Amino acid sequence: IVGGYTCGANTVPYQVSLNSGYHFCGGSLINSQWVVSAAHCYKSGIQVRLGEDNINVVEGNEQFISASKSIVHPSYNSNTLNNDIMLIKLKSAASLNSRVASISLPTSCASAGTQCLISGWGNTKSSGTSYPDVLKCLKAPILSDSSCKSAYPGQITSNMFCAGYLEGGKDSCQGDSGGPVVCSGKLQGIVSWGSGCAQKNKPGVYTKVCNYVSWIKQTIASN
Ligand SMILES: N=C(N)c1ccc(/C=N/O[C@H]2CCCCO2)cc1
Ligand SMILES: [Ca+2]
Repeated sequence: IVGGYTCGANTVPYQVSLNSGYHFCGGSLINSQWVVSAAHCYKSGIQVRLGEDNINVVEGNEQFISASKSIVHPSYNSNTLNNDIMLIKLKSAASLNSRVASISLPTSCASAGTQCLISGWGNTKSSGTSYPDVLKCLKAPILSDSSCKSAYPGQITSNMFCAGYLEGGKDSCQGDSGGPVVCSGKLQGIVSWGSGCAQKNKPGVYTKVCNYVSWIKQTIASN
């Protein structure tokens, strides 16, 4: 997260870190045994880390649970990033409390102008590279589909939305991938892609979660 703020320990209780020896992606806990992330975060040997603030220090509220299976969206295209969504099942159910909690799925799509909270442990610099240890947060508005398409001609599908600031300076970044965009207590987006980070006229692009609720529910129901 570039141009954001320190969230505060366990203030984003649905935020997970995906770990394969090191943090490599975010995710969102949607019930005691399932996490939603980006398909471009797919790899084998994922351990899900819940209740994290400083990802480099055991602070007392962590739950580390290995994934039993991952399901990449049936229509994910890694070239265009269309359908950039993946479900991860935990080997055992997380113990849910105030600091480790699920986030609700949307019942309808959010509109341009809706203010959302974007979070993660990704790069904090728009030019260089600096990775934070503690969770970073950014409040950002959903942008109009027209401005999104104008920013990225030929690249925005109906399964994507832009959020952020066309002036630049405030954005998600590398390492935030797969993490949440939460608007009025609903998971509306997943950190997906962008041209660099926090660049002028290049806002963040996010997977449009409301399009996938049917798939998420039915997948969970049978797995
Ligand atoms: N500007 C953004 N909001 C932005 C930019 C980039 C990303 C993530 N990229 O993932 C890279 C790094 C490694 C995995 C695949 O390739 C997210 C948001
Ligand atoms: Ca920790």
